[PDB]
Amino acid sequence: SVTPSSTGTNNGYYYSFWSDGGGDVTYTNGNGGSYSVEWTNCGNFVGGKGWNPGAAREINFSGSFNPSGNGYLSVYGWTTNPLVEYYIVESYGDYNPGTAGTFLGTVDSDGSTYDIYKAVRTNAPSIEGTATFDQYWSIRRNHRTSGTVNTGNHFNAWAQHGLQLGTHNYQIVATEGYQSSGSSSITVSVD
Ligand code: NA
Repeated sequence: SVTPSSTGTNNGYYYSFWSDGGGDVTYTNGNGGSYSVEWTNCGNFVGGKGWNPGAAREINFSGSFNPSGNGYLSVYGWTTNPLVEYYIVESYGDYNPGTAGTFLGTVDSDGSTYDIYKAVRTNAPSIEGTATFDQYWSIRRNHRTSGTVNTGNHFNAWAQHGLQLGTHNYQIVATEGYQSSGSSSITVSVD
C-alpha cells in the first residue's frame, strides 16, 4: 500500500508526493519544512518539500537518508517551455543515476565536485502529462544529507554546457526510490 499521490501547500511550503502505486510507501509531511518517507520494495516514487515556483536560490536541507538499494536525495524540479526535469543529487544509494545519461563534465559547488549528465526521457510522466523531455543531472561526488545547495551554480554550469532551462515550476528537496527499500526524514528551508 502507498500513500496517495498529492501536491500542494503545507506549513508555507510546497510539497509533492507521487508514486506508481508499487510496493509499500508511506510519505508523511511533518511540521515546518519537514517530511519523512519509509518504503519497502517500491516501484517508483518521488516526494518532498520546497517551493513552487523554483528559483536560483540557496536551499538548506538536513536530516537522514537511508536507502537500501536505489534511492536519491536531490534538489529536484521542473521548468516549462522548455519542459525539463532536473536533479542536483546530494546522495544516492547503490545506483549512480548518471549511468543513464551522457557525461558532459563537472561543476564545483558547496564543497564538492559534481558530475553533470544529460538524459532524454521519451514519453515519460511529467508535470505536463506523458511527455518527452530532457533531464539535467548534477551528481555530487561527496555524498551528504545536510548542507546548502546553491541552485544557481548548477543552473550556471548547465548553461555553460549549452543546457537551457525554461520557466520554473516546482522545486523540492526530493526523496526518490526505484525498486528499493529505505527511509528518509528531511527538513528544508531557505534563508
Ligand atoms: Na513545456
